[PDB]
Amino acid sequence: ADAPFEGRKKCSSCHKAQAQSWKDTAHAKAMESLKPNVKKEAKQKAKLDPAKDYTQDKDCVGCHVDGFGQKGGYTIESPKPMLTGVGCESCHGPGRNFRGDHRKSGQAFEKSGKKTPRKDLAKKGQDFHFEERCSACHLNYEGSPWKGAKAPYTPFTPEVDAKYTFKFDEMVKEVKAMHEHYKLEGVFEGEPKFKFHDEFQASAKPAKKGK
Ligand code: HEM
Ligand code: HEM
Ligand code: HEM
Ligand code: HEM
Repeated sequence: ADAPFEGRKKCSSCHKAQAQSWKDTAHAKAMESLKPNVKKEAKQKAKLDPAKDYTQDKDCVGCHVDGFGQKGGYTIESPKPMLTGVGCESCHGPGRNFRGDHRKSGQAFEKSGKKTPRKDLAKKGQDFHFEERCSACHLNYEGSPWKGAKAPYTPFTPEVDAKYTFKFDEMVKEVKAMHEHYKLEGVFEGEPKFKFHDEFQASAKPAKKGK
């Protein structure tokens, strides 16, 4: 299922709270890391040039940007800021086809209490899982548990430093890495439902910022 990427604009418009927490995460700042003389000591350890400008290097940008190599995604040729850094769609999926339902359903639910099955969103490409997406970026190195690893490889792996051992079940649970979770009224329900969804929502900060 391949809908085109559009970038963070509308997601952040309707989901300000999340986009507000997100803009502080490392993912949000991903392209910064590629600039010269930035994150120099970690670059040297991975044998990368701390003074080189990697921001247009095709062996790097694919993982610090939204949907590189995909319909509607980031291109080096013509950078689009709404698609730079790993944004909403890098985890939630290209949303050209599913945000449409986020609007309609929101209104249906507000007007008459109606709810929509996640199945419709998953059919239109929304991601409720999200491990394969993270893996393409984090476990793209020979010897990792992810099949289909091919150059360009993630230069930061356990061999460089143990902090880089990626464990989805632990890492999806770090709001400083993903983003803070806020309370849903539950306009969407049912399968495919994320395995930690009820847990995240059980402890979410109260909603805020309109709809
Ligand atoms: C291309 C040669 C390239 C560069 C340059 C680059 C740099 C870079 C930096 C400076 C970091 C931060 C490291 C730190 O410890 O602070 C970083 C982090 C990650 N990268 Fe990267 N990166 C380049 C290329 C790639 C490619 C091709 C991928 C995906 C296959 C990729 C992925 C990642 C991931 C994942 C991280 C996070 C590591 C972690 O904290 O677990 N990078 N990159
Ligand atoms: C981009 C700025 C972005 C938006 C917008 C966004 C929104 C969003 C919402 C509304 C939820 C549900 C409610 C909540 O606050 O928990 C949600 C949930 C998850 N997100 Fe997200 N999200 C954006 C970006 C990202 C990125 C880049 C990642 C991955 C690093 C990510 C991950 C997650 C995860 C995991 C959840 C939980 C899913 C669930 O409980 O069903 N989001 N996001
Ligand atoms: C999928 C839900 C997913 C998870 C989980 C995840 C986690 C994660 C962590 C914990 C970090 C470290 C953050 C920190 O130290 O503060 C991290 C860092 C990067 N990630 Fe990631 N990540 C997930 C998904 C993805 C995807 C799909 C990509 C590639 C488009 C990606 C890339 C990166 C990069 C790059 C970093 C480093 C940021 C920087 O300092 O440059 N992640 N991720
Ligand atoms: C942009 C492509 C975009 C993303 C990404 C996104 C994500 C998202 C998630 C993860 C949820 C939660 C679904 C679940 O319960 O598993 C969610 C929910 C709602 N969204 Fe959204 N959303 C994106 C875009 C938009 C846009 C542009 C709007 C507004 C026109 C919008 C609206 C909503 C509404 C309403 C919900 C339901 C809230 C509730 O409390 O149940 N989204 N979105």
